[PDB]
Amino acid sequence: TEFKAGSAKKGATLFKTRCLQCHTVEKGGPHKVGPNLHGIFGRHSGQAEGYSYTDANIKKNVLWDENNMSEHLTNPAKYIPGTKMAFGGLKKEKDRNDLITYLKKATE
Ligand code: HEC
Repeated sequence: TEFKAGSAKKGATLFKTRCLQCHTVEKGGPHKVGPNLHGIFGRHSGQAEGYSYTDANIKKNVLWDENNMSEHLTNPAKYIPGTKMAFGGLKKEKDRNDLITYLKKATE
C-alpha cells in the first residue's frame, strides 16, 4: 500500500520539465545524456549494459522499485552522489508519486 492512487498526468509534465530532456525512456530508443529507463522497476541499475554509469551508481548500485524510486527523488544527492545527474528533491510527496506513475506506465 506504499503507493497511493496518484495521477501520472501531473507527474507527466514534471518529467517533461526536468527529465524527458535527459531521459528518453523511448523503447529500443537510443541513449541521450542519461541512460534510457525501461522496466528498471524491480531491477538493479546497469541493465542498459550499453550506457556507462557514474562510479557512484556502479559502486553503490541501488535496487530500483516504486519504493526505492520515491527515495531517489526525495534526496537524489546523498542517494547517488558523484553522478552528472542533479535533480532537486520535491518537498511535496504527492507530486513525487505522480512522477513515479508516469514512468511506471511506460513499464506496462
Ligand atoms: C540530465 C541532466 C538528467 C536529468 C535531468 C535526469 N537524469 Fe537521471 N540520470 C542522468 C545521468 C547522468 C545518469 C547516468 C549516471 C547514473 O548512474 O546516474 C542518470 C541515471 C539515472 C538513474 C539511475 C541509472 C540506472 O539505475 O540505470 C535513474 C533511475 C534516473 N537517472 C532517474 C531520473 C529521474 C527520476 C529523472 C526525472 C524524473 C532524471 N533521472 C532526470 C542524468 C539525468
